[PDB]
Amino acid sequence: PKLVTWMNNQRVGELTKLANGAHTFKYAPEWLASRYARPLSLSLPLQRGNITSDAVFNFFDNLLPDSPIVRDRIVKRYHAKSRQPFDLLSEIGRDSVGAVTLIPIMAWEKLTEARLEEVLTAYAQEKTALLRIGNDWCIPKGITPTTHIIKLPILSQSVDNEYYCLLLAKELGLNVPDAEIIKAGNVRALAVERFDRRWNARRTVLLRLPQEDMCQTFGLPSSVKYESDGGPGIARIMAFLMGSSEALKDRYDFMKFQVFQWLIGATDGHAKNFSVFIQAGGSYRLTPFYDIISAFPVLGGTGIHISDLKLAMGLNASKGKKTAIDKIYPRHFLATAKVLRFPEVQMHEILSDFARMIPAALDNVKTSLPTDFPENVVTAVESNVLRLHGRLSREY
Ligand SMILES: [Cl-]
Repeated sequence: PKLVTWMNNQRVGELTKLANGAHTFKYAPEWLASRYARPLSLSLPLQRGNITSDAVFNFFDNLLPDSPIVRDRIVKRYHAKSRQPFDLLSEIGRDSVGAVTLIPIMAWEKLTEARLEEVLTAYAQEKTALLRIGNDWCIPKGITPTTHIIKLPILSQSVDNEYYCLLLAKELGLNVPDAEIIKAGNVRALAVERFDRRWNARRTVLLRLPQEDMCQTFGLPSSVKYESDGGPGIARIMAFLMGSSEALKDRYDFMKFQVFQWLIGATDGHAKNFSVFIQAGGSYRLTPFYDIISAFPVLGGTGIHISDLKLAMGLNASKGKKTAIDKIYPRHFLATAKVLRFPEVQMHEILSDFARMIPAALDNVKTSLPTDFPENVVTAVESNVLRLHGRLSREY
Protein backbone atom coordinates (compact mmCIF):
# COMPACT_ATOMS: atom_id res chain seq x y z
CA PRO A 1 0.00 0.00 0.00
CA LYS A 2 2.53 2.55 -1.21
CA LEU A 3 2.48 5.51 -3.56
CA VAL A 4 5.83 6.79 -4.74
CA THR A 5 6.02 10.59 -4.59
CA TRP A 6 7.89 12.39 -7.34
CA MET A 7 8.67 16.03 -7.91
CA ASN A 8 9.12 16.09 -11.67
CA ASN A 9 11.94 13.61 -12.30
CA GLN A 10 13.15 13.44 -8.73
CA ARG A 11 11.99 10.85 -6.24
CA VAL A 12 10.89 12.68 -3.03
CA GLY A 13 9.73 9.79 -0.90
CA GLU A 14 6.81 7.40 -0.31
CA LEU A 15 3.26 7.65 1.02
CA THR A 16 2.24 4.49 2.89
CA LYS A 17 -1.28 3.48 3.96
CA LEU A 18 -1.07 0.82 6.73
CA ALA A 19 -3.64 -1.94 7.24
CA ASN A 20 -5.24 -0.07 10.14
CA GLY A 21 -5.87 2.83 7.77
CA ALA A 22 -3.18 5.15 9.17
CA HIS A 23 -1.22 7.20 6.63
CA THR A 24 2.53 7.70 6.89
CA PHE A 25 5.22 9.30 4.73
CA LYS A 26 8.97 8.83 4.50
CA TYR A 27 11.42 10.96 2.57
CA ALA A 28 13.87 9.26 0.25
CA PRO A 29 17.54 9.32 1.28
CA GLU A 30 18.62 10.65 -2.08
CA TRP A 31 16.09 13.43 -1.64
CA LEU A 32 17.34 14.38 1.85
CA ALA A 33 20.98 14.34 0.61
CA SER A 34 20.49 17.23 -1.84
CA ARG A 35 21.71 20.57 -0.62
CA TYR A 36 18.58 21.90 -2.34
CA ALA A 37 16.11 19.50 -0.71
CA ARG A 38 12.75 20.97 0.26
CA PRO A 39 9.87 19.40 2.23
CA LEU A 40 6.66 18.24 0.50
CA SER A 41 4.90 20.62 2.90
CA LEU A 42 5.91 22.98 5.68
CA SER A 43 3.73 20.64 7.81
CA LEU A 44 5.93 17.64 6.84
CA PRO A 45 9.46 18.90 7.56
CA LEU A 46 12.50 17.10 6.18
CA GLN A 47 13.49 14.20 8.44
CA ARG A 48 14.79 10.65 8.08
CA GLY A 49 12.18 8.75 10.04
CA ASN A 50 8.63 7.83 9.21
CA ILE A 51 6.18 10.70 9.68
CA THR A 52 2.99 9.49 11.27
CA SER A 53 1.22 12.66 12.43
CA ASP A 54 -2.26 13.55 11.18
CA ALA A 55 -0.47 16.13 9.00
CA VAL A 56 0.31 13.32 6.53
CA PHE A 57 -3.30 12.36 5.93
CA ASN A 58 -4.43 15.98 5.98
CA PHE A 59 -1.84 17.02 3.44
CA PHE A 60 -2.81 14.39 0.89
CA ASP A 61 -6.54 14.74 1.57
CA ASN A 62 -6.15 18.47 0.78
CA LEU A 63 -5.00 17.61 -2.77
CA LEU A 64 -8.49 16.27 -3.50
CA PRO A 65 -11.77 18.13 -3.99
CA ASP A 66 -13.54 18.85 -0.63
CA SER A 67 -17.03 17.80 -1.80
CA PRO A 68 -18.15 14.22 -1.12
CA ILE A 69 -20.36 14.41 -4.25
CA VAL A 70 -17.34 15.11 -6.42
CA ARG A 71 -15.38 12.28 -4.79
CA ASP A 72 -18.14 9.79 -5.65
CA ARG A 73 -17.84 10.94 -9.27
CA ILE A 74 -14.11 10.28 -9.19
CA VAL A 75 -14.65 6.77 -7.88
CA LYS A 76 -17.14 6.12 -10.67
CA ARG A 77 -14.88 7.60 -13.36
CA TYR A 78 -11.93 5.33 -12.63
CA HIS A 79 -13.70 2.58 -10.70
CA ALA A 80 -11.51 3.60 -7.74
CA LYS A 81 -11.19 0.81 -5.16
CA SER A 82 -13.07 2.99 -2.67
CA ARG A 83 -13.90 6.55 -1.59
CA GLN A 84 -10.70 6.72 0.48
CA PRO A 85 -8.10 9.45 -0.30
CA PHE A 86 -5.22 7.03 -0.83
CA ASP A 87 -7.38 5.15 -3.34
CA LEU A 88 -8.49 8.33 -5.11
CA LEU A 89 -4.87 9.56 -5.42
CA SER A 90 -3.92 6.12 -6.81
CA GLU A 91 -6.21 6.95 -9.76
CA ILE A 92 -5.73 10.69 -10.35
CA GLY A 93 -2.47 11.49 -8.59
CA ARG A 94 -0.22 11.75 -11.64
CA ASP A 95 -1.08 15.42 -12.27
CA SER A 96 -2.02 17.33 -9.12
CA VAL A 97 -1.91 20.82 -7.74
CA GLY A 98 1.71 21.68 -7.20
CA ALA A 99 4.43 19.24 -8.10
CA VAL A 100 3.33 16.10 -6.31
CA THR A 101 3.15 13.18 -8.70
CA LEU A 102 1.89 10.00 -7.06
CA ILE A 103 2.64 6.78 -8.97
CA PRO A 104 1.56 3.23 -7.83
CA ILE A 105 8.39 11.70 -22.59
CA MET A 106 6.65 15.02 -23.36
CA ALA A 107 3.76 14.01 -25.58
CA TRP A 108 0.08 14.73 -26.00
CA GLU A 109 -3.16 14.26 -27.92
CA LYS A 110 -4.74 17.24 -29.64
CA LEU A 111 -8.50 17.49 -29.11
CA THR A 112 -10.98 18.55 -31.77
CA GLU A 113 -13.76 20.97 -30.77
CA ALA A 114 -16.16 18.07 -30.73
CA ARG A 115 -13.75 16.04 -28.60
CA LEU A 116 -13.08 18.94 -26.22
CA GLU A 117 -16.80 19.43 -25.69
CA GLU A 118 -17.17 15.77 -24.80
CA VAL A 119 -14.26 15.87 -22.40
CA LEU A 120 -15.58 18.86 -20.55
CA THR A 121 -19.16 17.70 -20.31
CA ALA A 122 -18.00 14.82 -18.09
CA TYR A 123 -17.12 17.39 -15.43
CA ALA A 124 -20.18 19.87 -6.37
CA GLN A 125 -18.06 22.06 -8.64
CA GLU A 126 -15.47 19.57 -9.97
CA LYS A 127 -12.61 21.13 -11.93
CA THR A 128 -10.28 19.49 -14.42
CA ALA A 129 -7.16 20.43 -16.36
CA LEU A 130 -5.82 20.31 -19.90
CA LEU A 131 -2.56 20.95 -21.70
CA ARG A 132 -2.57 23.94 -24.08
CA ILE A 133 -0.24 23.59 -27.14
CA GLY A 134 -0.45 26.70 -29.32
CA ASN A 135 -4.13 27.40 -29.85
CA ASP A 136 -5.22 23.82 -29.18
CA TRP A 137 -6.42 22.03 -26.08
CA CYS A 138 -4.87 18.65 -25.45
CA ILE A 139 -4.74 15.67 -23.18
CA PRO A 140 -1.17 15.05 -21.96
CA LYS A 141 0.31 11.57 -22.17
CA GLY A 142 2.06 9.74 -19.34
CA ILE A 143 3.38 12.11 -16.67
CA THR A 144 3.31 15.09 -19.07
CA PRO A 145 1.67 17.95 -17.14
CA THR A 146 -1.40 20.06 -17.80
CA THR A 147 -1.11 23.87 -18.11
CA HIS A 148 -4.61 25.08 -17.29
CA ILE A 149 -7.35 24.49 -14.68
CA ILE A 150 -10.69 24.26 -16.50
CA LYS A 151 -13.84 25.28 -14.69
CA LEU A 152 -17.44 24.81 -15.69
CA PRO A 153 -20.33 27.03 -14.54
CA ILE A 154 -21.49 26.32 -10.96
CA LEU A 155 -24.21 30.87 -10.12
CA SER A 156 -24.92 29.89 -13.74
CA GLN A 157 -22.59 32.69 -14.81
CA SER A 158 -19.66 31.78 -12.55
CA VAL A 159 -17.29 31.29 -15.54
CA ASP A 160 -17.99 34.83 -16.72
CA ASN A 161 -17.93 36.14 -13.14
CA GLU A 162 -14.45 34.72 -12.40
CA TYR A 163 -13.13 35.82 -15.80
CA TYR A 164 -14.19 39.40 -15.09
CA CYS A 165 -12.78 39.34 -11.57
CA LEU A 166 -9.42 38.00 -12.71
CA LEU A 167 -9.23 40.66 -15.44
CA LEU A 168 -10.06 43.39 -12.90
CA ALA A 169 -7.58 42.09 -10.39
CA LYS A 170 -4.83 42.12 -13.04
CA GLU A 171 -5.79 45.68 -14.11
CA LEU A 172 -5.47 46.81 -10.50
CA GLY A 173 -2.00 45.35 -10.03
CA LEU A 174 -2.76 42.11 -8.22
CA ASN A 175 -0.72 38.98 -8.92
CA VAL A 176 -3.32 36.70 -10.55
CA PRO A 177 -3.26 34.12 -13.35
CA ASP A 178 -4.39 34.94 -16.87
CA ALA A 179 -7.53 33.17 -17.95
CA GLU A 180 -9.59 32.75 -21.02
CA ILE A 181 -13.19 31.86 -21.74
CA ILE A 182 -13.32 28.80 -23.96
CA LYS A 183 -16.23 27.62 -26.04
CA ALA A 184 -16.51 24.12 -27.36
CA GLY A 185 -19.85 23.44 -28.99
CA ASN A 186 -22.40 24.30 -26.36
CA VAL A 187 -19.95 24.30 -23.45
CA ARG A 188 -18.63 27.59 -22.04
CA ALA A 189 -15.75 27.08 -19.58
CA LEU A 190 -13.01 29.09 -17.88
CA ALA A 191 -9.41 28.05 -18.63
CA VAL A 192 -7.11 29.45 -15.92
CA GLU A 193 -3.36 29.36 -16.62
CA ARG A 194 -1.59 27.40 -13.92
CA PHE A 195 1.16 29.09 -11.91
CA ASP A 196 2.31 25.67 -10.57
CA ARG A 197 3.68 24.92 -14.08
CA ARG A 198 6.52 26.45 -16.06
CA TRP A 199 7.82 25.69 -19.57
CA ASN A 200 11.63 25.58 -19.90
CA ALA A 201 13.21 28.10 -22.22
CA ARG A 202 13.35 25.87 -25.28
CA ARG A 203 9.73 24.68 -24.71
CA THR A 204 10.77 21.02 -24.71
CA VAL A 205 9.93 20.36 -21.09
CA LEU A 206 7.00 21.49 -18.95
CA LEU A 207 7.93 21.51 -15.26
CA ARG A 208 5.77 21.35 -12.16
CA LEU A 209 6.34 23.87 -9.31
CA PRO A 210 5.76 22.80 -5.65
CA GLN A 211 3.02 24.62 -3.81
CA GLU A 212 0.57 24.09 -0.97
CA ASP A 213 -2.44 25.91 0.38
CA MET A 214 -2.82 27.36 3.84
CA CYS A 215 -4.63 24.44 5.30
CA GLN A 216 -1.69 22.24 4.17
CA THR A 217 0.97 24.62 5.41
CA PHE A 218 -0.56 24.56 8.88
CA GLY A 219 -1.26 20.76 8.90
CA LEU A 220 -5.03 21.33 8.97
CA PRO A 221 -7.89 19.35 7.43
CA SER A 222 -9.96 21.08 4.72
CA SER A 223 -12.85 20.94 7.22
CA VAL A 224 -11.50 23.94 9.08
CA LYS A 225 -10.70 26.11 6.06
CA TYR A 226 -13.12 28.79 7.31
CA GLU A 227 -12.20 31.04 10.17
CA SER A 228 -15.54 30.41 11.87
CA ASP A 229 -14.57 26.74 12.05
CA GLY A 230 -11.15 27.49 13.59
CA GLY A 231 -9.28 28.03 10.31
CA PRO A 232 -6.63 30.69 9.73
CA GLY A 233 -7.63 34.24 9.15
CA ILE A 234 -5.78 37.45 8.33
CA ALA A 235 -3.77 37.47 11.58
CA ARG A 236 -2.40 33.98 11.35
CA ILE A 237 -1.59 34.29 7.63
CA MET A 238 0.07 37.70 8.03
CA ALA A 239 2.20 36.27 10.91
CA PHE A 240 3.12 33.33 8.71
CA LEU A 241 4.06 35.62 5.80
CA MET A 242 6.74 37.12 8.04
CA GLY A 243 8.79 33.98 7.32
CA SER A 244 8.29 34.31 3.55
CA SER A 245 11.33 34.84 1.33
CA GLU A 246 9.27 37.79 0.02
CA ALA A 247 7.75 39.04 3.34
CA LEU A 248 7.37 42.73 2.60
CA LYS A 249 5.86 42.08 -0.81
CA ASP A 250 3.66 39.16 0.27
CA ARG A 251 2.23 40.99 3.27
CA TYR A 252 1.50 44.03 1.14
CA ASP A 253 -0.11 41.89 -1.58
CA PHE A 254 -2.14 39.88 0.94
CA MET A 255 -3.45 43.06 2.58
CA LYS A 256 -4.16 44.62 -0.81
CA PHE A 257 -6.10 41.48 -1.73
CA GLN A 258 -8.30 41.81 1.42
CA VAL A 259 -9.25 45.31 0.25
CA PHE A 260 -9.83 43.92 -3.27
CA GLN A 261 -12.13 41.14 -2.02
CA TRP A 262 -14.14 43.67 -0.11
CA LEU A 263 -14.53 45.90 -3.19
CA ILE A 264 -15.68 43.04 -5.39
CA GLY A 265 -17.81 41.32 -2.76
CA ALA A 266 -15.77 38.09 -2.84
CA THR A 267 -17.22 36.26 0.17
CA ASP A 268 -15.46 32.95 -0.15
CA GLY A 269 -11.82 33.81 0.47
CA HIS A 270 -11.11 31.00 2.89
CA ALA A 271 -7.74 29.53 3.79
CA LYS A 272 -7.54 27.16 0.81
CA ASN A 273 -7.77 30.16 -1.51
CA PHE A 274 -4.21 31.11 -0.56
CA SER A 275 -1.07 29.16 -1.28
CA VAL A 276 2.70 29.35 -1.13
CA PHE A 277 5.43 28.10 -3.44
CA ILE A 278 7.85 25.82 -1.55
CA GLN A 279 11.30 26.62 -2.86
CA ALA A 280 14.58 24.80 -2.85
CA GLY A 281 15.95 24.56 0.67
CA GLY A 282 12.48 24.87 2.16
CA SER A 283 11.90 28.63 1.90
CA TYR A 284 8.46 29.81 0.71
CA ARG A 285 6.59 32.74 -0.80
CA LEU A 286 2.98 33.57 -1.72
CA THR A 287 1.62 32.27 -5.02
CA PRO A 288 -0.73 34.47 -7.14
CA PHE A 289 -4.33 34.74 -5.91
CA TYR A 290 -6.99 32.53 -7.47
CA ASP A 291 -10.60 31.21 -7.35
CA ILE A 292 -11.92 34.76 -7.37
CA ILE A 293 -15.70 35.14 -7.65
CA SER A 294 -17.92 38.11 -6.80
CA ALA A 295 -21.16 37.59 -4.89
CA PHE A 296 -22.62 40.73 -6.49
CA PRO A 297 -24.15 38.87 -9.47
CA VAL A 298 -26.09 36.72 -7.07
CA LEU A 299 -27.77 39.68 -5.36
CA GLY A 300 -31.53 39.85 -5.87
CA GLY A 301 -31.45 36.49 -7.61
CA THR A 302 -33.69 35.04 -4.90
CA GLY A 303 -33.59 37.06 -1.69
CA ILE A 304 -29.85 37.53 -1.01
CA HIS A 305 -29.22 41.14 0.03
CA ILE A 306 -26.05 43.20 -0.09
CA SER A 307 -26.31 43.39 3.71
CA ASP A 308 -26.00 39.57 3.76
CA LEU A 309 -22.50 39.61 2.11
CA LYS A 310 -19.69 38.83 4.53
CA LEU A 311 -15.93 38.48 4.11
CA ALA A 312 -14.70 34.94 4.89
CA MET A 313 -11.81 36.49 6.90
CA GLY A 314 -12.94 39.30 9.12
CA LEU A 315 -11.19 42.58 9.86
CA ASN A 316 -10.71 44.31 13.22
CA ALA A 317 -13.62 46.33 14.59
CA SER A 318 -13.74 48.40 17.77
CA LYS A 319 -15.86 45.74 19.49
CA GLY A 320 -14.69 42.55 17.83
CA LYS A 321 -14.57 41.76 14.15
CA LYS A 322 -15.91 43.50 11.05
CA THR A 323 -17.32 41.12 8.38
CA ALA A 324 -20.20 42.78 6.48
CA ILE A 325 -19.02 44.18 3.17
CA ASP A 326 -21.75 46.82 3.38
CA LYS A 327 -20.48 48.04 6.80
CA ILE A 328 -16.79 48.03 6.03
CA TYR A 329 -15.00 51.35 5.50
CA PRO A 330 -11.29 52.29 5.31
CA ARG A 331 -10.99 52.62 9.10
CA HIS A 332 -11.39 48.81 9.46
CA PHE A 333 -8.48 48.10 7.17
CA LEU A 334 -6.34 50.69 8.89
CA ALA A 335 -7.18 49.33 12.35
CA THR A 336 -6.34 45.84 11.16
CA ALA A 337 -2.97 46.87 9.66
CA LYS A 338 -2.04 48.43 13.03
CA VAL A 339 -2.56 45.41 15.21
CA LEU A 340 -0.83 43.26 12.59
CA ARG A 341 2.16 45.63 12.32
CA PHE A 342 1.51 46.33 8.67
CA PRO A 343 2.91 49.83 8.02
CA GLU A 344 0.18 52.45 7.99
CA VAL A 345 1.77 54.31 5.09
CA GLN A 346 1.41 51.11 3.02
CA MET A 347 -2.21 50.56 3.98
CA HIS A 348 -2.82 54.17 2.95
CA GLU A 349 -1.10 53.61 -0.37
CA ILE A 350 -3.25 50.56 -1.00
CA LEU A 351 -6.43 52.46 -0.23
CA SER A 352 -5.23 55.53 -2.21
CA ASP A 353 -4.29 53.45 -5.24
CA PHE A 354 -7.72 51.79 -5.42
CA ALA A 355 -9.32 55.20 -4.92
CA ARG A 356 -7.86 56.74 -8.01
CA MET A 357 -7.44 53.64 -10.22
CA ILE A 358 -10.72 51.79 -9.87
CA PRO A 359 -12.81 53.95 -12.26
CA ALA A 360 -10.29 53.53 -15.07
CA ALA A 361 -9.73 49.80 -14.35
CA LEU A 362 -13.45 49.07 -14.67
CA ASP A 363 -13.59 50.74 -18.09
CA ASN A 364 -10.36 49.08 -19.23
CA VAL A 365 -11.63 45.57 -18.37
CA LYS A 366 -14.55 45.98 -20.81
CA THR A 367 -12.34 45.81 -23.88
CA SER A 368 -11.23 42.32 -22.83
CA LEU A 369 -14.78 41.02 -22.57
CA PRO A 370 -16.10 38.93 -25.46
CA THR A 371 -19.09 40.15 -27.43
CA ASP A 372 -21.37 37.57 -25.75
CA PHE A 373 -20.20 38.48 -22.24
CA PRO A 374 -23.29 38.81 -20.01
CA GLU A 375 -24.08 42.46 -19.29
CA ASN A 376 -25.90 41.64 -16.09
CA VAL A 377 -22.57 40.42 -14.70
CA VAL A 378 -20.78 43.64 -15.57
CA THR A 379 -23.61 45.81 -14.26
CA ALA A 380 -23.89 44.00 -10.97
CA VAL A 381 -20.16 44.00 -10.32
CA GLU A 382 -19.37 47.44 -11.71
CA SER A 383 -22.25 49.13 -9.90
CA ASN A 384 -21.46 47.59 -6.52
CA VAL A 385 -17.67 48.16 -6.79
CA LEU A 386 -18.28 51.82 -7.61
CA ARG A 387 -20.62 52.13 -4.66
CA LEU A 388 -17.97 50.79 -2.29
CA HIS A 389 -15.21 52.71 -4.11
CA GLY A 390 -16.96 55.92 -3.08
CA ARG A 391 -15.98 55.17 0.53
CA LEU A 392 -12.29 55.28 -0.53
CA SER A 393 -12.51 58.31 -2.79
CA ARG A 394 -14.17 60.24 0.07
CA GLU A 395 -11.14 59.76 2.34
CA TYR A 396 -8.43 59.25 -0.31
CL1 LIG B 1 -19.67 43.91 10.44
